[PDB]
Amino acid sequence: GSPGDSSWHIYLKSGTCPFSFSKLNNFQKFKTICFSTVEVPGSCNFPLEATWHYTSYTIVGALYVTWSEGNSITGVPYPVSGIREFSNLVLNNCTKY
Amino acid sequence: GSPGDSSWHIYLKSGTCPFSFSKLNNFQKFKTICFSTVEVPGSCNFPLE
Ligand SMILES: *[C@@H]1O[C@H](CO)[C@@H](O[C@@H]2O[C@H](CO)[C@@H](O[C@@H]3O[C@H](CO[C@H]4O[C@H](CO)[C@@H](O)[C@H](O)[C@@H]4O)[C@@H](O)[C@H](O[C@H]4O[C@H](CO[C@H]5O[C@H](CO)[C@@H](O)[C@H](O)[C@@H]5O)[C@@H](O)[C@H](O[C@H]5O[C@H](CO)[C@@H](O)[C@H](O)[C@@H]5O)[C@@H]4O)[C@@H]3O)[C@H](O)[C@H]2NC(C)=O)[C@H](O)[C@H]1NC(C)=O
Ligand SMILES: *[C@@H]1O[C@H](CO)[C@@H](O[C@@H]2O[C@H](CO)[C@@H](O[C@@H]3O[C@H](CO[C@H]4O[C@H](CO[C@H]5O[C@H](CO)[C@@H](O)[C@H](O)[C@@H]5O)[C@@H](O)[C@H](O[C@H]5O[C@H](CO)[C@@H](O)[C@H](O)[C@@H]5O)[C@@H]4O)[C@@H](O)[C@H](O[C@H]4O[C@H](CO)[C@@H](O)[C@H](O)[C@@H]4O)[C@@H]3O)[C@H](O)[C@H]2NC(C)=O)[C@H](O)[C@H]1NC(C)=O
Repeated sequence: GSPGDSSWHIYLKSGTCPFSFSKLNNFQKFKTICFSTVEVPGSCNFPLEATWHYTSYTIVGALYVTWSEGNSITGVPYPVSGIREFSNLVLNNCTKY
Repeated sequence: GSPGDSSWHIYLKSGTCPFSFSKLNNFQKFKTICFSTVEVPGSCNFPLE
């Protein structure tokens, strides 16, 4: 209720996967992913960290992710609703196509 | 008491860390290390033989 969590900072680290958690929403393409929160064979992971005012670090948990190369499943920045074919185009000055 | 360990040889191997256990005493620089003898996520290891 009262936000006593102001002192503790908890965030994700960088694991061994060949991508990043914050850049999965970009237009990245895969075949299957199947995230999980328990250990399974053949799967990279992102550790979790907890700290008090950036003095002493400790590891708390992890997130386990699998994947397989493909061209079927694509991430999206945010869920646009009400359309039938996701596309966008901005003209006449610099963009990132 | 009597050194019966004369036959058995036990030593460390080379793991997956990008350094060595016998050369950690040299002038090597880090930020934190925090050795442990139990499994924790995101950590290399030295086997025993
Ligand atoms: C390659 O070329 C093709 C050429 O066909 C491109 O496809 C066309 O792309 C156009 C541009 O998007 C489509 O036109 C409209 O796009 C609008 C996008 O919104 C932005 O732009 C408008 C422009 O005024 C702006 O106001 C708005 O704020 C946004 O900035 C859409 O909103 C719009 O949808 C509306 O119109 C359609 C069509 O209805 C029209 O025609 C009817 C007759 O068939 C007529 O009775 C209507 O009065 C109207 O004149 C309509 O279906 C939509 O309905 C919405 O609401 C209902 C609920 O009532 C909902 O159920 C439904 O799902 C909709 O949400 C809405 O009123 C236009 O789509 C154009 O439609 C595209 N044509 C085709 C065939 O796809 C293509 O993009 C190009 N590709 C590339 C890569 O460039
Ligand atoms: C380089 O690229 C950039 C891309 O970022 C581009 O920037 C665009 O610039 C154009 C103009 O040059 C901008 O278009 C303007 O849009 C104005 C309207 O925006 C207001 O109104 C929105 C809703 O309109 C209501 O009312 C109308 C009727 O008036 C109605 O039809 C609508 O349905 C609706 O009910 C409103 O949503 C919007 O707020 C958005 O943004 C805020 C943040 O600011 C956000 O918090 C909101 O949630 C929301 O997303 C805003 O309040 C419009 O008034 C304006 O018109 C003037 O210019 C035209 C010429 O263009 C004149 O003819 C006219 O007389 C006015 O003087 C103009 O059309 C556009 O928004 C910019 N951004 C994008 C992404 O396109 C640059 O132009 C490019 N070029 C250069 C050189 O930089």
